[PDB]
Amino acid sequence: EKRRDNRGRILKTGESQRKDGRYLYKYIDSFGEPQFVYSWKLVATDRVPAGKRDCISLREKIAELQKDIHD
Repeated sequence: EKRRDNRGRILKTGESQRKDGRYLYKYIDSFGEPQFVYSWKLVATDRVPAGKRDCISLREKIAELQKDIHD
């Protein structure tokens, strides 16, 4: 079991890349409802396509959302 993106980075379970390149992950907030996040960056060192504004990487978004909206 070793899935990779259209480039070559191994993404973990839950993450997903669309044909457009934007990544997609899912997490649960302190409300118990399912919530999905989007990002043109998998890690903080990635770079968004020319013309696209900066975005929070999933690893950074997941850490901040789960560590903040879940103590």
